Amino acid sequence: HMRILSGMRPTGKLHIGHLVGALENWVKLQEEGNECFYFVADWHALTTHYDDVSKLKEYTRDLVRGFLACGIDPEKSVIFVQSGVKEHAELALLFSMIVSVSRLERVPTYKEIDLSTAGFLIYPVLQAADILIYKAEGVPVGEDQVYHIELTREIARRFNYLYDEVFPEPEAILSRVPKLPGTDGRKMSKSYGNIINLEISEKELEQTILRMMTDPARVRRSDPGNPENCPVWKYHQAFDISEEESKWVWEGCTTASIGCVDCKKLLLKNMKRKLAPIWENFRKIDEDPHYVDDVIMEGTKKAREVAAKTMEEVRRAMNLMF
Amino acid sequence: HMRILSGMRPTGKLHIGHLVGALENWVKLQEEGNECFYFVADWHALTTHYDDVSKLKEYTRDLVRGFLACGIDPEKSVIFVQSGVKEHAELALLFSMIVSVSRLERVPTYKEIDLSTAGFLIYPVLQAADILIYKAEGVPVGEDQVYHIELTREIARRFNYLYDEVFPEPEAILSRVPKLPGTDGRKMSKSYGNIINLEISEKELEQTILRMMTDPARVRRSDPGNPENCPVWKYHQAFDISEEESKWVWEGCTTASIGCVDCKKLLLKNMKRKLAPIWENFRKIDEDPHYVDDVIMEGTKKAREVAAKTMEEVRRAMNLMF
Ligand SMILES: N[C@@H](Cc1c[nH]c2ccccc12)C(=O)O
Ligand SMILES: N[C@@H](Cc1c[nH]c2ccccc12)C(=O)O
Ligand code: SF4
Ligand code: SF4
Repeated sequence: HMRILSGMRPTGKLHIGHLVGALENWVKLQEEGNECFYFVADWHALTTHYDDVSKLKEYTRDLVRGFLACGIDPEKSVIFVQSGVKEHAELALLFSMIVSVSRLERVPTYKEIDLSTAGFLIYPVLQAADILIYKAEGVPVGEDQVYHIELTREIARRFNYLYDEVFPEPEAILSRVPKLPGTDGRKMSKSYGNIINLEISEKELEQTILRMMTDPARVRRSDPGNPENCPVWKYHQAFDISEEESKWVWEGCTTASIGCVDCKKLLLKNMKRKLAPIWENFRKIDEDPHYVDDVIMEGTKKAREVAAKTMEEVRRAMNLMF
Repeated sequence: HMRILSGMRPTGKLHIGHLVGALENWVKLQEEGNECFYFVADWHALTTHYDDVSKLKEYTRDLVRGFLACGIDPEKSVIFVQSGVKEHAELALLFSMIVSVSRLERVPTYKEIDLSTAGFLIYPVLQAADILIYKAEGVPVGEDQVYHIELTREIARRFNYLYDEVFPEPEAILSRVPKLPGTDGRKMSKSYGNIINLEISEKELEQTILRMMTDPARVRRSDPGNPENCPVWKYHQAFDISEEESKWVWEGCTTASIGCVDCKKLLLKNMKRKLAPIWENFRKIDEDPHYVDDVIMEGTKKAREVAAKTMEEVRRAMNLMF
């Protein structure tokens, strides 16, 4: 029974990849009954997108609207916006005084990802503030983000040592969910036009699935394919294909006894099954205008009072006046 | 008629050097009737002294007590503590997103002054926040600190350009006051035991002045000296030696017709003249316990409301939700 913390940067409309990776895990942690703190990391959006803020406020709200459509329940999780919890800035600043420049340079997520800014360098320090300010015990993350969890633990340890013992050492909760490719085999990116937004229509989903990439081995209908080399098959898994349906595809495809059209019809049925409730939810949320604003203010108010309680300790430990 | 901003790090009891350099200029700017914002930079104390915070809160208060004893009047200046104005942390963080790592590395005050920390690198960004958050027009500084004013102007310009025009470009107000050496010729440092605290007693001042270094040329009483090579002479200037008294010293010393004892008796009279009111003031302040706490809360409350007004603009310009 745990204190979970996680966040997402508002960079746009949420797609299939945010859902089957991150958000489903978030909802699973929520339903298992842990104390979940989930937020829109709007200040992290600035570390990389300080050149285009024209849609930041708007994307921030949309991200919260999306969390909600996907099952993030504010009656049981704390949902908030990073920029509203001013205490994160203060802790980030305070932690920056105990972390070396070289240590931030070693971060792989750094040198791998304009971005020559002080802000991008201390990104992980801010991320440590986000996690440690709610004294989180678990942080759901994909293998890619593990290095930021290790630093946070170091920060916690160096802090507890130099001052007083205030912070638990948080641990990563790794996703088993495999990364989903784009609708055309390659990685998901907006520039490749291979993305599927959660808020797509049935006609547009129907058309995106039908022109989707299949195993290039199947030049003709009579040519058998190999689902391991097929994006459609990868999508079948993300959308809860039954043991029966998967034997049908596998034996169908490999024996060249089903056509990809039929195979995609099955993905459509299953992916529409997962999306229909999310689509309904987007409609229910919009009919109560202010529902999302109310959720944001209430949620951020709650995150704030937890954060403030932690800062009282932090300031007392560092012997600061205020 | 201007908006003046400046601060000092609480590193200890204030001495002669804080008074005749920085504080006298502060009081002069105050008396000329400018809008002065003066504060204890307790977070900057952490950039260098994160290893010894045991006396931080205590030194912070003492620094404010000292500002007051020296004539910083809260009925006309805004006196506050940096850590109490949380908005500084937020602006610092926001400015860090628009300043390069290399630009912070170029800062001479950096590579010239443990200190391998992220916090020490972004020190000037925090200092830009301190200055630009009150939209200051003038910042009193010694030649040494000029480079931090130039960066702040760059930050302001890059911000106004990328977002909306929120900040004036502040300018440095350079001290004419020459640096005062220690009581033994060399630079002032606590490790050389050549410092004179403002809160010294008459007996201790009397004794510190009498054993003070004189021109080594005066081996004997009959040997003339050269006041330009004498620390006592340098102190005479900081303590408002009259044209008459200075002709007496100069002709006395160079003609070997006065003795250093007599010369120091004159420094004593004059330095005691400047210190007696400050000493009385320390007594008047202490008889009203809470006077300093009241001043700190009232002052910081006032700095906060100005700072918050500036942040509303900053957040609106960067299109952040909160
Ligand atoms: N940009 C970060 C956002 C973030 C900040 N703090 C976090 C804590 C946990 C997870 C994510 C975060 C990310 O995508 O990971
Ligand atoms: N350490 C800085 C303190 C400071 C922060 N902001 C400032 C603005 C003006 C003057 C001083 C400051 C200094 O001594 O200069
Ligand atoms: S039958 Fe299905 S798994 Fe096989 S290549 Fe076609 S779309 Fe892909
Ligand atoms: S007479 Fe005065 S100025 Fe000359 S060496 Fe002595 S103390 Fe110094």
